[PDB]
Amino acid sequence: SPPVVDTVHGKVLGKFVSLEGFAQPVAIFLGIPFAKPPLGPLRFTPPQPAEPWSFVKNATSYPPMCTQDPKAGQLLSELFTNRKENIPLKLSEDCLYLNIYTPADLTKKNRLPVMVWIHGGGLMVGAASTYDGLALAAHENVVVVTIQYRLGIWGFFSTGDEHSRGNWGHLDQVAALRWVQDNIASFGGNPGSVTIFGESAGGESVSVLVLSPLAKNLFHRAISESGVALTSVLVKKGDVKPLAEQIAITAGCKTTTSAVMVHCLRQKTEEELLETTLKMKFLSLDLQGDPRESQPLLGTVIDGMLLLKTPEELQATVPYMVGINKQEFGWLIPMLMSYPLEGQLDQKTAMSLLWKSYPLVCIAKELIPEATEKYLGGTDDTVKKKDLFLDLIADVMFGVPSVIVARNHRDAGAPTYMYEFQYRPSFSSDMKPKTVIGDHGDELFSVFGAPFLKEGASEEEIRLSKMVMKFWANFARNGNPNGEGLPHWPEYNQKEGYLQIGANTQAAQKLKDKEVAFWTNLFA
Amino acid sequence: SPPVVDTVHGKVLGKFVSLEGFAQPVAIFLGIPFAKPPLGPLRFTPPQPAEPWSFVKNATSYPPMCTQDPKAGQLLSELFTNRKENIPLKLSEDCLYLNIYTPADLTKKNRLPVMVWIHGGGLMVGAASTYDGLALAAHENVVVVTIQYRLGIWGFFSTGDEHSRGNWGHLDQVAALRWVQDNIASFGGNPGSVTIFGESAGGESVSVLVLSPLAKNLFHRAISESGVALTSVLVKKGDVKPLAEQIAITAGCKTTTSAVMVHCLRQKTEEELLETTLKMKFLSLDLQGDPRESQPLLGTVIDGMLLLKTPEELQATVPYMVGINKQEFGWLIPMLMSYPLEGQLDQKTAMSLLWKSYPLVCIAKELIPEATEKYLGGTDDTVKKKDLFLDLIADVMFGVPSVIVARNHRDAGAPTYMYEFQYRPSFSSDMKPKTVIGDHGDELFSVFGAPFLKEGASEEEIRLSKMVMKFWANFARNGNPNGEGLPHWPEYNQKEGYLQIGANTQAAQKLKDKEVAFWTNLFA
Amino acid sequence: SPPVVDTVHGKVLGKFVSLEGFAQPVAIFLGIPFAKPPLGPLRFTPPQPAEPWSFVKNATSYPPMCTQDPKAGQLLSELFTNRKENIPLKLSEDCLYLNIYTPADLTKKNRLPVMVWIHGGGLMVGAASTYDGLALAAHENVVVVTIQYRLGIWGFFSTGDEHSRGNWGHLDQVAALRWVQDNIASFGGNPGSVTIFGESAGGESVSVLVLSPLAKNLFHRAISESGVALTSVLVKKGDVKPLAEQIAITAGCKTTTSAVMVHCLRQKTEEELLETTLKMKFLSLDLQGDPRESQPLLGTVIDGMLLLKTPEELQATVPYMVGINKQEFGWLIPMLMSYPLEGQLDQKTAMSLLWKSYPLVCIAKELIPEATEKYLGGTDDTVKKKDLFLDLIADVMFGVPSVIVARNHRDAGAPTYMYEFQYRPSFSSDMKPKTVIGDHGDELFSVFGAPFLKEGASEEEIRLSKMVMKFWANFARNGNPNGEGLPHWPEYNQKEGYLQIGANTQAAQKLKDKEVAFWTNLFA
Ligand SMILES: *[C@@H]1O[C@H](CO)[C@@H](O)[C@H](O)[C@H]1NC(C)=O
Ligand SMILES: *[C@@H]1O[C@H](CO)[C@@H](O)[C@H](O)[C@H]1NC(C)=O
Ligand SMILES: *[C@@H]1O[C@H](CO)[C@@H](O)[C@H](O)[C@H]1NC(C)=O
Repeated sequence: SPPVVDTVHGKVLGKFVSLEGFAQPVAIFLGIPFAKPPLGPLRFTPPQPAEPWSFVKNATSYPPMCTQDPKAGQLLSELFTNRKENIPLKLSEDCLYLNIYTPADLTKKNRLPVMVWIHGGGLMVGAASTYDGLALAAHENVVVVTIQYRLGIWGFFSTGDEHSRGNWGHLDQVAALRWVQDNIASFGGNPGSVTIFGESAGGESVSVLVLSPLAKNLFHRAISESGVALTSVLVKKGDVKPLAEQIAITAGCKTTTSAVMVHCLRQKTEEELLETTLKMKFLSLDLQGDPRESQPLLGTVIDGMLLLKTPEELQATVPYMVGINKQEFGWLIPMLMSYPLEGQLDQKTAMSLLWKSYPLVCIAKELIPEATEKYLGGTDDTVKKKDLFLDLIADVMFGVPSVIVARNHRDAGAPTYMYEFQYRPSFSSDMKPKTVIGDHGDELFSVFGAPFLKEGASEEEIRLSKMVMKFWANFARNGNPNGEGLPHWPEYNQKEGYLQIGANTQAAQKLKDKEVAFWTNLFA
Repeated sequence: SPPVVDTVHGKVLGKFVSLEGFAQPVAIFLGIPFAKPPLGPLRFTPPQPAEPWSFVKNATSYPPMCTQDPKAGQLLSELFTNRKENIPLKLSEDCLYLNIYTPADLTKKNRLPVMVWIHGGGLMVGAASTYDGLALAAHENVVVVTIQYRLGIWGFFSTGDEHSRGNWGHLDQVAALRWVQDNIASFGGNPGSVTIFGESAGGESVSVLVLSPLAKNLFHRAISESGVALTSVLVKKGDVKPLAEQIAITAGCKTTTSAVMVHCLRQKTEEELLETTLKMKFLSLDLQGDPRESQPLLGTVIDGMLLLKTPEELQATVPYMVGINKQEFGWLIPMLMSYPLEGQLDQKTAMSLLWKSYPLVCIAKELIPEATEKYLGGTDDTVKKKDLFLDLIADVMFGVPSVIVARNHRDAGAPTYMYEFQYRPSFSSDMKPKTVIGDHGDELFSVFGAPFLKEGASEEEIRLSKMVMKFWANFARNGNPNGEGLPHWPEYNQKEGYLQIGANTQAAQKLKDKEVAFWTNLFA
Repeated sequence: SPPVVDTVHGKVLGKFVSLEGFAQPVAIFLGIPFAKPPLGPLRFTPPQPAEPWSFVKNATSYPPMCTQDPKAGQLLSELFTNRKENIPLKLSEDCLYLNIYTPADLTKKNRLPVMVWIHGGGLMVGAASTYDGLALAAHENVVVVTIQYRLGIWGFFSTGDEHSRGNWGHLDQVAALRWVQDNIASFGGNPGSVTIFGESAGGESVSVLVLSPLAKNLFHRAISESGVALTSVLVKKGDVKPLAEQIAITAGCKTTTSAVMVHCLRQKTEEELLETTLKMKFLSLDLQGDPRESQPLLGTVIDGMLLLKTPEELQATVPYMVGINKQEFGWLIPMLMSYPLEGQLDQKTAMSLLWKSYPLVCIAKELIPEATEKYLGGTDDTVKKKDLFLDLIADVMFGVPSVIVARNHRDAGAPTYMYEFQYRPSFSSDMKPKTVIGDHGDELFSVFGAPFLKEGASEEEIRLSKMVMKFWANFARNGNPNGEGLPHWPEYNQKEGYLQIGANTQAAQKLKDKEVAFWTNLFA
């Protein structure tokens, strides 16, 4: 008979699922609410606690994903899911749910390390249910929790003042971690041992939670995969009013005051707000006009409740793993953003492209020829220059900020680890050219045990996933990924040792060292 | 000058009305609020206390009745009113009011027994103001309180979970009883002595209040006239989600989650919700398709706040009077539901009709020929078979559940009385054929003293009302209807004595005994 | 390969279907348009010709039925369909289509008699596709055409003046007959030989077409089954303004002038107009208030284009067959109208019921006791009195008007035939009691060959259908139903011979003779 667990708010019923090679089934619970649905007047306000229920709640069907572009959403889900078949999800504003995969013995009080996954998707798209926790939970004996949080307008609308501070989706992430603290023990999890992990906007979310006083003591280790808060495209600093005014005008609202914009947006239906989103054309490199106006998405702001100062100002202490992939801009991102690419580049085109990429990389027009010349100037081949140009964007968006974050964290005295992931999963899209290796998202298939759920993995890819899961879980359990029978992974100290993970797994030193000196010198 | 009374929330002004034969006038107060109007976000939530007022509130005009089909509402009001002329009422969502008839001396502190009336109308229609308390109050010296409660979608919409538990109209009934506890003393009533009474959906409401921990100690005696909670068409058990989804779809709302349905219904106007009600065609026997889909009304659910388990589960202690009429299905009900009836019935037609009557009687198709044969098999006359067929439905809906309720109540040690009312009031509709005697609703004219308010009563009908009022009020005052100069009414003990009331009033024994054995044996 | 026919407006493709016992298949064409869809500004205006099409139109799926109550519509369709399974239809304003069943040899120029069927349903509900023409077409070798026409508000909204004259659904019937004149030859039909036939509102439609100068020469014989125009509930005389004002108010329109009501109704969506229909509660005997206000449906008016004077005024010449069934009010009609019926009746209840039946029978209150006493006064049995009461309504609505129409038609010199149909089809509803014989609609199963399409007919019922089809078709072909091997059917001359059809088929004389003398004497 199926597993039934008592939680503070009432009982929940899930399901037992087996995995070849494990004699104990995993108990799976889908669509557990962790907050009141943020509808009606709750739109653009902090999450409220869920109301209790009097009878058993069924937690056996996937929850809706937060409102978002359903085509971009479905497409990102197919690209990143570790399951055999993608699970088609419904859209809704009622999306504050989490899913739990627990291999514990639910009769006997276990206290397994808890890993709370935060999905990516630029804070605009994405879903928890894309990520099946079964393989990680069963192989490594940890409770996997996948969470959702408000996206896009619903998640990040900000007037830059007290009428709509912003960061609703981050406060959701915080409320899901409070829920874990209060309830995970009934699922066989140790609330005394919670690791947050996430990729891309999810990695940026981990990073913001590492910086935020609201999240202090709701987790004990942190992992950012390909995304941190510092200097990110996902962080909006200075005056955010002009974006709020455009969103309100696009929705047909007056812009007379902040409170007027918020109240009027609060009267719109889900559909009207989705139509507004559609008209703003987020997540597309805008090729027309002055690149300084282009507005690629909504994001984190400095709201004064979750974040008090800019990441850079705070910079000036849990174990923290910060990693990046070898080709962060190799394919997936330029292809989701409609980057204009022949697959070759002369220097002048490269400059115009970089200038157009201003909202992604923020390089002043005066500095464009220098920057371009630095990355492209060593070679003749316009095919290579194209590669070197993709390298440049990757380093600015991901490689440099991640290494700057890791160094500041190390210097503040906390345990720090870094990796650079370099592997071509056999689960890549068929449209992805062979030469792309360690694209954005490539490490998800290892971390989530896709070789144990999907067909066709090579022997090497199977062993790669076992090793990455074991490092991840050893880090969840001990704040140090090392253990018997694994390559040594050095702590990121003054030597800046890091692990190269993938096709040939080995320790190395000084990740992005010369890049960080170059960009830092350039911007200051 | 008119009577003015102080209540917790402020002063109220009513009116003195005289009745031929009493030298003291009765003070009447119409349209006293007992809760905040349940509008806007208060829709589908528990009643809130009324806000206080600073100056005298006028309580001299009838309140609106709860939103409902205005034609079915007006028609039921004319059929059941004990007044000379029916009072045309306005519809509104703002309908949480009660009316008070007090014969007390408002200068001198009286403490009269209080009888709180709960109207019927299938939880879909009905109004307090239909029932004029003047004659009962004056003849028997009791404070009569008629209350309203939310009806239909407004009153009973349930998603089967915490987002819209349901039973809003019952919580209203509870809030009106709290109001009585706190305020009735200023009207000359004893809050230490409150009897609830009601007919049909009103009798079912009394019964639910008898079972509910929320109503404990808000009343001291109970009367159910023709309706109890156990096995009722008015009680919806198991999964109530499919009905909620139909109502939401009919209203043009998405059904993605419970909270989504509730929020969207909360945005509809009163008119849109009335149009939805109209499109669902409640209170009409659906003659097309599979009778197991037919959905005749909304109703009580097991919501976990008012009711914790099914009546049957609880079954497994105030004085309680449970009664039924001789022909519960003789006319009024089949005529309000458009029952298809020639006034004669062969056995095969009877079976098809019973199968179509599934939402009223819930008899499985395999058991239909047995059940039909049991009631119709002793006779040739298809006119009689038609009578016997009406008997069968009455016994299933009213006679058996009432006797099962009374027996369980007796066995739990509480004082229990039963009656079977058999009289043809001269206030029956002109369209009601002569041979119908003790139809559903026939006892209301006695209980409410219609011979003292309307013209044309026979001497016997006049004496019948005096006697019934006196039994009712003796029961309100003592928890035992007996007194000097009345026929003896035996307590319902192991002998199952009950009173036959009407054309020849006398004690008898074993009401519906062989029927209860038959149906119980049949269903188990 | 399937049959393809050229019509004035373009080619149409249908399908071959076989019937056991005929070696030639019948060609069936479903959903042929005969007018422009009456949408947008075409609402409440005369039908316009269909626009031509350039490529083959597929005529192999049932068309939508006109907008109407979908539950009452579906229920009437199941009750009256001659097919094995009822075909669920879509609702739409775009409903001006006809269906054709032709047994002709489409290569070889045939010219078969054409029978154009007009469905009933009180001018409020009904559909062409309910009636499968296959069996009649194949057995009798005629082209069967089933037509649709606008219903309810769409079909009959009238301001009583030139801004919305009314009778839109009748003008539709006329336009379908023009289409037949112009196109039927391509389907193997003789446009020189078109018989109109219809039942109930369909029989009333035939009758109106017999009276109308707009329909002169568009048909050559006529059959009315259970419904004529004279004195009908379906004919609205005098001032029709008050009904138009109620419909406009119910729809939320101002009533300042006729043109204002029409323009505002023309802005409403299909759904809003269906909601208005639902709120007026048509086709239900209204049991409350003064029966002279009750408004049971929309109908034919004297619009000045289709009808110039009242039927009675015109009364003061194609072969015409006028028939009625033995128990026109026995079951189906009182059961669709929620007639309040115990199945027995004392005289005073009978009077109140008759007075309530005013919109059906129009008997002044002063004349009620006389009328009632005339039909019920010969007997004691309240079961019989109930039968005799049903007889009275039937005679007033159907038997007397039909015989008055037939006599006037005879006296004007045209060939006239009458029948009274008395049979209990085995295809009756299971809820229909055994004793009802020749109910309203019972003859449709014979006329449409239901014993050849549905299971279970007795040998007698099979022979009854063959005989009725053959009389109907002999009448279509010759204007005289007689032929070799059939019972003799006398022409309705001064002797008033008519055919009793059913359980024992024989000539008789003087149908409803004493009834016509009684009611005529009563009303004048
Ligand atoms: C829970 O809901 C699922 C739908 O996903 C259903 O199949 C199942 O019967 C439900 N379980 C219980 C115990 O009601
Ligand atoms: C109370 O209102 C009624 C309307 O029902 C009115 O006739 C009366 O004047 C009012 N009484 C006072 C004291 O204002
Ligand atoms: C006509 O439409 C029907 C749908 O009812 C379809 O099955 C058929 O293929 C169509 N015929 C042609 C010739 O396109």
